[PDB]
Amino acid sequence: MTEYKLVVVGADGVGKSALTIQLIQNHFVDEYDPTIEDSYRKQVVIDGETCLLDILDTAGQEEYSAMRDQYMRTGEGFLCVFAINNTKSFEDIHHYREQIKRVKDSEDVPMVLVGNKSDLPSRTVDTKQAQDLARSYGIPFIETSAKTRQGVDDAFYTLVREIRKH
Ligand SMILES: Nc1nc2c(ncn2[C@@H]2O[C@H](COP(=O)(O)OP(=O)(O)O)[C@@H](O)[C@H]2O)c(=O)[nH]1
Ligand SMILES: [Mg+2]
Repeated sequence: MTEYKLVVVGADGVGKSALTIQLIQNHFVDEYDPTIEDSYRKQVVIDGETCLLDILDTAGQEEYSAMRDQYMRTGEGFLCVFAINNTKSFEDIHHYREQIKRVKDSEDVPMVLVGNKSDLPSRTVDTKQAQDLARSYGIPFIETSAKTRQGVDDAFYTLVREIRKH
């Protein structure tokens, strides 16, 4: 049975754990320790292939743990998440994408740009800033809400599709 090794990256606070917990447990968690970094496993059928996702929900960025360095080096695809009401999280995407590029000595790494918290009012990052950035990197952009679950499956399934394509 095929396994897809996925890494969820992005600023503290943007919804990486909430998105992961939606996928795994189908509920929205309001507070999940922002310091917990761990891996989760989910068996799913995507385009008629029963597969296993092995997902690292990252937490303590730049404080090097041997589990993160390994998923960094061995991860096959990356969800790069910012929050649409957090300008700074969106500006930070560059740094994450740069860390991914450096570790893979490649600009062709399976990646999806995720704009989360779509359910929130008066976003500060316009859809157009997100589309232009994903167009520049050559990757899909998917808007999500961990709260309502909109886009959550589509983000992870599209990443799996990007791994296949690569
Ligand atoms: N309204 C709303 N809140 C969210 C969403 N995703 C996460 N959150 C909230 O934002 C906070 C940060 O989420 P969390 O998953 O801890 O962020 P992480 O540091 O990126 O793991 C938590 O209070 C979550 O309830 C979302 O899609 N919509
Ligand atoms: Mg977290």
